[PDB]
This record gives sequence, C-alpha cells and structure tokens, in this order.
Amino acid sequence: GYIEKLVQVNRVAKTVKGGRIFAFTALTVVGDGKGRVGFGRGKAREVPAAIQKAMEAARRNMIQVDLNGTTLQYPTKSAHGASKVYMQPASEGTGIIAGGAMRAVLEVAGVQNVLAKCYGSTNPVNVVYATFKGLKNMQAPEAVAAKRGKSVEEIL
RNA sequence: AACUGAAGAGUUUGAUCAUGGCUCAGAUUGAACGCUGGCGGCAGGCCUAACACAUGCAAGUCGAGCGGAUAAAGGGAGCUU
Repeated sequence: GYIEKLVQVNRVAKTVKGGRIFAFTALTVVGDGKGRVGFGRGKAREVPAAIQKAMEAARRNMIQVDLNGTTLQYPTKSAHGASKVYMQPASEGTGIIAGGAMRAVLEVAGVQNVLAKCYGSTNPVNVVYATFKGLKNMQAPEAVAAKRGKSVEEIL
C-alpha cells in the first residue's frame, strides 16, 4: 500500500565548465502501517519532482517485517557502514523514542514501542540500511513455547 | 507488602563518504546581578578576613550540710500613744 514519509533533502552539484550545475536528491520511506515497508532514493532537478521519483522506487523492492504487534521480538543490534544501531522492545505506554531517521522507519512499519539508539556516524541515508538489516532478519518463533520452544523452532 | 529506560542537530568541501575537534537543546545551585512585583503555607539565610571587637545576655543551685546576723507575727509588760 502507501503511506509516505520524507526524511532528507540535499543540494548536490556538478562542475562542468562555465558554471556549476545543481541537482536535488531525496530519501523517502513508504510503509503500510502493518509491517510492510520500503525506502527509496531519487535524484532530479527540483524539489516537487525529486520527491515523486523517490516515492515510486520505494513501493518497489519492499520488505515484510514480522512484528509482535506494536513491539519487536527481542533486543537486537545491527550495523552497516560506520553506523551501529541498537533496538529493544519496550512497555505499552512508552511511544517511539529514536532519532530523526529511525522514527520514520519505525512509524510506517506500525511498531510503537521500539526504544532505539544509533551510534557511530549518523548518516540518514545510511542508518536506514543499518535498520533494514535488523528488521528483515527477524525470526517470529514458530514454536510450541519459548522456555520450552527449542525442539520445533530450531528445525525451522 | 515486590517491582521497568536509553532520541539528536550545526560547522572542514565544487559536491560526497569517513576520521576528528568545537558549539547548542536538558536537569540542577547556601548563588549574584538586570527588569518587574498581590497572597499564604513549609523551608532555608557569612561559601570571603580561623580579621579585629563598643555595649547587653548565654551555669548555677541547695537554710530537710553547719556557723553567723536580720530578726516578723505573736506572748507581752510598762509608760501614755
């Protein structure tokens, strides 16, 4: 589906000769409010056209996320580049408390109780990779129990 | 009766990623200063010169321990209040 959310806008450039050609980039994540997200990056020549391009690439190559219901399954920790990310599920009344670019991922996924923090280099185009290695590699235990459930899930 | 939290931003460049400094958003004080100023509860008030101090007051009490001297009421008498 489609619920859109913008994060970043830049002004990249390019020197040719004579002057300097400008261009705009944008980063936009799209989710469904249930656990299907997708991010997208587009470059164009103006703001109202660079956002439209980044929205279209978001709703291609999406991710199914197996959330527990407004929370996560377990504390995990993933990294990409020089960016390290930590996330652990929380109680009911606590909302989402994260920084800038992990709120926009964790809104549209539908989770509400995420309690996150990012270390290392804060790059909004690169902390998103650090988040999607984490969420796309969840497990959601298909087991008979948890304190007992290590005889039917390990064979899954 | 026993008992739960973790946010980032700006700044090196024609522009980008990284390393690395700096700076801001918070909660606090025996606080001082500037502008302004109705009320009441509960608190606190020399952090500097352990530097000198006028004048008041802050440890006395026992006559069921003993001398001594003050000697009432009253008992009076006497003399004339």
